[PDB]
Amino acid sequence: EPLAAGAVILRRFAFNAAEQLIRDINDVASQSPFRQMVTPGGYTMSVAMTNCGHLGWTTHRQGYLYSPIDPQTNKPWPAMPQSFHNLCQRAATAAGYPDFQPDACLINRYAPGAKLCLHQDKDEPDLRAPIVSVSLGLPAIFQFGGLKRNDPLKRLLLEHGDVVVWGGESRLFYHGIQPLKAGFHPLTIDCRYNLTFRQAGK
DNA sequence: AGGTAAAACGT
DNA sequence: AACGGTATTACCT
Ligand SMILES: O=C(O)CCC(=O)C(=O)O
Ligand SMILES: [Mn+2]
Repeated sequence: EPLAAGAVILRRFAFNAAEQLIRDINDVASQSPFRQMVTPGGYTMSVAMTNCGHLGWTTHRQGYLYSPIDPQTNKPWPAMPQSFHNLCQRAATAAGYPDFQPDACLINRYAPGAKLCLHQDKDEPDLRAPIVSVSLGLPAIFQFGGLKRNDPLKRLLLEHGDVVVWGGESRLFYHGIQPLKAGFHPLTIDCRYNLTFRQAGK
């Protein structure tokens, strides 16, 4: 059974690339550090975030926004690493989205207890483009639902190297991550990373 | 008129 | 602890 219409999980797809990906996460973060963003309502997110590529996802007083500038450094987000771009292209192709051209990569870091409550990815103007989501390090339970928040959820464990792609009919589906269980991973030690690639501009 | 925050407490 | 209320509103543009 496939994940959903237009959605697939490619288990361990990024396993072989993982060590290089993690080195490049560290390189990106050395320029635009991980930070826990504050919601418009004033709550600090448990996930720590940074971005690379032309556009980075951020919170603002006024809402959510894709911006070419890191508001913490006041400099452009770091360029998207070639390792990221290549892995993304290969995964998108395997998932049936060969033409995907991301201009944005959000890097999520989960410490024990960190979560991402059910939400839609909808700040992108071109919804024809899929989301490509790469898991690294400790395992997490990914929720994948429907167009409505109360639509029944699938819960899938995402392990190191797993890639999830959604788009088309499932592009706007609600999804999230349940509070991260503590553990050990030889490459990330005590955390999970996720890379989410999007076409956020035009 | 439409977009939209909640990507965030009680049972 | 899985499910669902809340935005059933108050602001922007
Ligand atoms: O960490 C994940 O697997 C999901 C991340 C996510 O939903 C997002 O970046 O919008
Ligand atoms: Mn998301």
